[PDB]
Amino acid sequence: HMVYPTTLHIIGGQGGNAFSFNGQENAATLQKLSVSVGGWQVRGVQVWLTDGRRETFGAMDSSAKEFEFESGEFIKSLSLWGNGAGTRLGAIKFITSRSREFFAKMTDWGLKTEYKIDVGSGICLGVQGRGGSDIDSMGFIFINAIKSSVIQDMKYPTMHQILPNVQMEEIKEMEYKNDTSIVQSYTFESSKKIIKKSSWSTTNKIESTFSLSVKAGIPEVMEVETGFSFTVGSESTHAVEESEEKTETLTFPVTVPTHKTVTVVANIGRADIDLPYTALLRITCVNGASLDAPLSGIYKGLTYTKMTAVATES
Amino acid sequence: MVYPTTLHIIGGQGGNAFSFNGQENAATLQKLSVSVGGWQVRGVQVWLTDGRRETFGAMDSSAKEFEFESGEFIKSLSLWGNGAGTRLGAIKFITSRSREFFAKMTDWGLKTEYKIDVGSGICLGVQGRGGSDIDSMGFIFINAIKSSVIQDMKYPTMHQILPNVQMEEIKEMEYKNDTSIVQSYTFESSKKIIKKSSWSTTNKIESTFSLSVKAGIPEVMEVETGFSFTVGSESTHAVEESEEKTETLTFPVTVPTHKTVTVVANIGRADIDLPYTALLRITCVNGASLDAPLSGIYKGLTYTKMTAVATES
Ligand SMILES: [Cl-]
Ligand SMILES: [Cl-]
Ligand SMILES: [Cl-]
Ligand SMILES: [Cl-]
Repeated sequence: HMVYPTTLHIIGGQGGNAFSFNGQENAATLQKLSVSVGGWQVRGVQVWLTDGRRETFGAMDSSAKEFEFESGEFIKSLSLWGNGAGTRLGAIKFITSRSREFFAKMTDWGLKTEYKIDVGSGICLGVQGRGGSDIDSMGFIFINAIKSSVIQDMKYPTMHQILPNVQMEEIKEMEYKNDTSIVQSYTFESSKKIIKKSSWSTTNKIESTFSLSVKAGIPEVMEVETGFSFTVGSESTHAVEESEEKTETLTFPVTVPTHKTVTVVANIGRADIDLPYTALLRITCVNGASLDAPLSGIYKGLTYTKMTAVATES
Repeated sequence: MVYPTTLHIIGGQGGNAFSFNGQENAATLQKLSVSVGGWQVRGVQVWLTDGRRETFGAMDSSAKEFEFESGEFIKSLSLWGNGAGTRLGAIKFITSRSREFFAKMTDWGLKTEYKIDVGSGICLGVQGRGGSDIDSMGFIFINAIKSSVIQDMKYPTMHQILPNVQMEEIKEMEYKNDTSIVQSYTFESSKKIIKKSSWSTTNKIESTFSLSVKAGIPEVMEVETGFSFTVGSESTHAVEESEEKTETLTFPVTVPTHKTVTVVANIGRADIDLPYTALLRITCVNGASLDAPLSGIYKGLTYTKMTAVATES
């Protein structure tokens, strides 16, 4: 018993030359459809995907009726009609997740048997069928009902060759003046609110179409003896665009020699991070089949080091 | 013994005591204006983030002011006596964004600069003594902060208002059985949903502190009467949070001979708008703490699980 990540039910005749306009390999999906109608057939379709690809099948006159999907709008239901003879595609009807309707039909011959299509998830990867002068046959490729959409195998392939730009900023300054002849001891304390940020760029509307999560560690900064290095922290699950608020702290004892002053300044390092990334988008269906698409882009991040301090005697 | 605030008052012995402090509601210093004479600080006017405003001593045309930006705190502060040590003589501070404010006496020698421990740099107000002039003053600071957590979350009107669950359709399919025996099919559906939670805050606590909320979310729950609100499992949240997920439905469809069953997948969506009360707790690095009661509105968006109506023709 085999299961599949996509579903395709083609309708019409046996004529024409095979065509396939599929955004499967990069998770590109149907953005816009334009349909031209003849007397006894669908004459042509123009189809746009979310990655910019645009293709025409059959032929397009100016009876052309269009529909552009909104971001996050999917297909609730779809019906295809043959032309009655069983030799052409006769009509296309769909209704979206937002109740918007699109209907393109034969002008001359009336419609006959209506095939109601299982749309799976309603997320369409494009179309497949046969065409020449007309659309002999066509179906819509759908991803079956989705269980999860996770970006994983996260890599920062240039991180190992780049140094962090860490800018220091002062947080607090305090002075202790010992004008006695007994050593003194105080406790210094300081805190700072910080907001860390992580963004993975996405394309082809995958952020609005799929509920994305990212299983990965994020770029952090490590202070070593020589300077600063990039590492990647513990793996966890993230939104594609995320921020984390936190309070950093620092405390230590300060010993103040007899007849001396010590001045303490607390600082933190802040790094804007801009790095290319590679990962894979795995879409896993309810049925257990899956779809992988390689991803490439830019990680933008904001991070901080731990707080430090300089104590100087005067 | 340890305290959640630190206060060091500089100046003379004279005048009447004042304390102008946002501790009880975690309101902080928004703005300060200071008037100076020849041998003293003449007056201060202070505004907190909850709209309170008060003046001590006397204000005149000499006055110079400083208004804090959101998220700006104090990095360093010095105060000087007047060098007779009868009055406050000067105030100086530098912020977390390196803006400076200095106001002093016009004559006279400033003598010993007292460099002040500003704790966390988050100022709750001022305290000192004043008559005609500012005899003495200090700034009240929260000591260094370890955490800032909103807890004991309650929704008091929750049991008294009924959810408004609007239903949406997700998927329709038709199963026609033109055969002489019963047929069985699998129907599957999925939908991306965005859940949202939002606890209102005031007095800039959201930009001064890094807030987290330890609490359950209002959710919708099913009974025979229909739908009521309930509070979910407890976890840690940001004040303003969204959670993306994919809801799914799978069930078998049985179609009698020469019958059609039409299956519509739906989901229920509820906007929530409820009053809340809670406690802001600020815990210091030193182990002390500061509690402030909170009130506001919780806004939310939640979803029921997916369901399906199967209708026999
Ligand atoms: Cl299909
Ligand atoms: Cl100290
Ligand atoms: Cl007095
Ligand atoms: Cl914030």
